[PDB]
Order: sequence, then C-alpha cells, then structure tokens
Amino acid sequence: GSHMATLKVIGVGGGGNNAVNRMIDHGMNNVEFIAINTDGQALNLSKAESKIQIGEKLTRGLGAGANPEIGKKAAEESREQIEDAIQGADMVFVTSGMGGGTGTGAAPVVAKIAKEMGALTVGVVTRPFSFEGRKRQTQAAAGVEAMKAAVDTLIVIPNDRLLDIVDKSTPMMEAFKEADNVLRQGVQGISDLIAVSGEVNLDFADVKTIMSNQGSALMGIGVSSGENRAVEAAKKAISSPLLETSIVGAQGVLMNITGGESLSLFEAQEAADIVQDAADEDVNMIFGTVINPELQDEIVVTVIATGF
Ligand SMILES: Nc1nc2c(ncn2[C@@H]2O[C@H](COP(=O)(O)OP(=O)(O)CP(=O)(O)O)[C@@H](O)[C@H]2O)c(=O)[nH]1
Ligand SMILES: [K+]
Repeated sequence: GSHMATLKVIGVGGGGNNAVNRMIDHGMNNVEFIAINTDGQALNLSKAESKIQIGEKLTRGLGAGANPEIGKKAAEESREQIEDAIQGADMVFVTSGMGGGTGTGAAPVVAKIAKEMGALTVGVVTRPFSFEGRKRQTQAAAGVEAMKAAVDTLIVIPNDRLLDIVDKSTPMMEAFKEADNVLRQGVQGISDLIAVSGEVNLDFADVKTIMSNQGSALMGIGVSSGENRAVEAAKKAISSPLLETSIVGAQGVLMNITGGESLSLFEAQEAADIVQDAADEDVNMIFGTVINPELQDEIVVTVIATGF
C-alpha cells in the first residue's frame, strides 16, 4: 500500500512554543504539535494539542532561569512522556530559542529522543540578539553544538539577522513572524510534497536521503509568475537572509517545481541551473515536478539543501 508520513513540530522552551502557537494560529494542516516547557504559566497558554511540563520537581513550575543544566535534566527526567508523545512520528521538527536554560538544555535531549524513536529529526533554532550579551551568545553556542550532535539536520537563525529585514518601526511580533516562516514554510513544503502525486514524484524516502545525518541544512520556497518566473522562484527559494547556512557549498538537494500545464522543460532546467550554480558545487540533486492545473502563471520552487 501507500505510505502516509506523520510530521510533528515540537516547541521546546519559550521561543519554540511561541513559534508553535503562531504556526497554529496561522493555520497548519496534517501536522501535529507538541509543546514542551518548564514554564507552567506559558504552557497553560499553549494552543498545542499535546503539552508536556518538564522539570516541575526542579523548578516548581517556573522556567529554568537561564540554567541549561536544569533544562537538560528536566527533559531527561521526562524522557518517557516525551517518547510517548513522539511515538509514531516519521519526521520531527524541534524548534527552540538558544541561550536560556530550557531551550538550550532540553531541546538537544528532545531531539536525541526523537531520533532514537526513529524519526527523521530536524532542528530549527535561533541564536540570541547581540544586545542580549556575550554570556547568552556563548551559552547559545553550546546549545547549537549540542543540537548538531543530536539532530539529522540543523537550521540556525541568528536573531541579529532580523535587524536586517526590519525598518525602525516594524513591530517585534512581525519580525518574529518572519523568523517563524523558515520553519512553517519548510514544514508546509514537505507536507505538500508528500501529499501530492507528482509527474516526477518525490516522497518521504527522498527527504530521508537528503536530510538523514547531514549536518547543516537549508529549506526554502519561492513563488513567482510572469517572465523569468522559474529563475525568480528558484532564487527566492535559496535566498537566506535569516539563515546562518546559505546555499553556497551544498552537495545534496531535493528540488521540486510545481506549476500549471504551461510548465516548460526549458524553465525547469533554468531553475535547476540556478541552484547548481549558486551552490558552486557539483550538487547531487533529487529533482521532482508537480503539475497543478489550478495554477495559471504561478510557479513554486521548493528546495532542501544539505551536504555542506
Ligand atoms: N525569533 C525569536 N526569538 C525568541 C523568541 N523568544 C525567545 N527568543 C530568543 O530565544 C532565546 C531564549 O529565550 P526562551 O526560548 O524564552 O528561553 P527559555 O530557555 O525558555 C528561558 P528559561 O531559561 O528561563 O527557561 C532568547 O534569548 C531570544 O534570543 C521568539 O519568539 N522568536
Ligand atoms: K509525492
């Protein structure tokens, strides 16, 4: 028969659960959410269907107070509850802000558990703003290294990059939604790739080949119309204003192109060439195509890049 992949998104700590709440608000389908936190006040406000309060014996229901050893121990002591919530997942996205205690310490434990439960495990984490100081940055760096050791693939968003995309008045919440989009569009892109039957079909086994045990990653989506649409969508898919890891140096790529019946062979080559040339490597590509006749002049390019 057919395979139906279960995708889960797990928020760990404040920032991660913020991202989960905003994704649920934005509306996601076919994805399951898990909220993990020490902070009982924030966890009570989570919109996630599955909630795990960790470390209550250690924190009395408070956060970890920037102590990553308490975050790590809190997750370890709730291993069975975390395993039970994950069980059945084919793919898990662990999202977390690094630099505090709960996210820094517990997110690598959650990711380790997910991988041991058999899930393809992707971390999407932030580094703190420079204005938060050097100690926060150093602690975050230890969290990023622990994440790298625990996940299949890791996407790092330095929060300082948000300062590159705001004007002096952009609300902080609007900026945070831009960082959220990295996770949301990557999850949505995989979900859609799985759900739809393509003319050149890609599926979850291709995602596993490109992402399993591959270190840093990029996940992007680009949409364009009109003249040069394939080139423009491909460039947008690989544009990484918020990413620590750019496309440069990628050695494996999952690339899908969705368009209407006008989708031309020539423009599919144009788009593939953009990704090959930007990588500035010989990229091992798994290429797919979907014809969606509901589309008119719109083209959508999805890119997952690993192998740096
Ligand atoms: N882009 C973004 N960054 C966030 C968000 N919330 C927190 N951050 C950033 O993540 C870092 C850690 O914050 P948070 O996730 O609340 O930490 P925690 O580990 O839960 C806090 P404690 O140590 O007390 O338990 C912050 O220093 C900040 O850089 C958010 O919603 N969006
Ligand atoms: K498919």
